[PDB]
Amino acid sequence: PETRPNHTIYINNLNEKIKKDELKKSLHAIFSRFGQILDILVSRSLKMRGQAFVIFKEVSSATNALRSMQGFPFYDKPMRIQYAKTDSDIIAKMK
RNA sequence: GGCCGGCAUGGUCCCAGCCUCCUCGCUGGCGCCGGCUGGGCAACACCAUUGCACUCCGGUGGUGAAUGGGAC
Ligand SMILES: [Mg+2]
Repeated sequence: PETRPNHTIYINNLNEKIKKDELKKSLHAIFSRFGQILDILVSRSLKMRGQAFVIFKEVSSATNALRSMQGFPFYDKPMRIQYAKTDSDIIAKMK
């Protein structure tokens, strides 16, 4: 069962060999155009490696971002995107 | 990274080179053999991982390393 639209896009199948700092930057480099970005969260832990949460300020941005970049080659691997299953705290602390 | 034993080995500097998970270099180290033992995944490598978070957090490996020339 797919997910409902969200301010945060969840991406996976990301090249795990990239360090956290560089990955956040490289990601912001290709997604900042779809709209303001509140934050990007990356973890290289066993459970969270290869994944990232790009938190957009406006749902439309995430939505665009989702349709446009789906499957985009990044660090030699086809990005896989979805909407986050739930709101990120940064969002809750507001709407 | 640290430690011990055995054997071998004239000396002190100089230049160049090379070595390394553990005070990366010129007031580290760069004969041979055997064994004892600590830290840490930070980097690098390999294994495993396709994983939905907002709590930092998988594992194993490396020193089982590296030479020549010159001056007294
Ligand atoms: Mg690791």
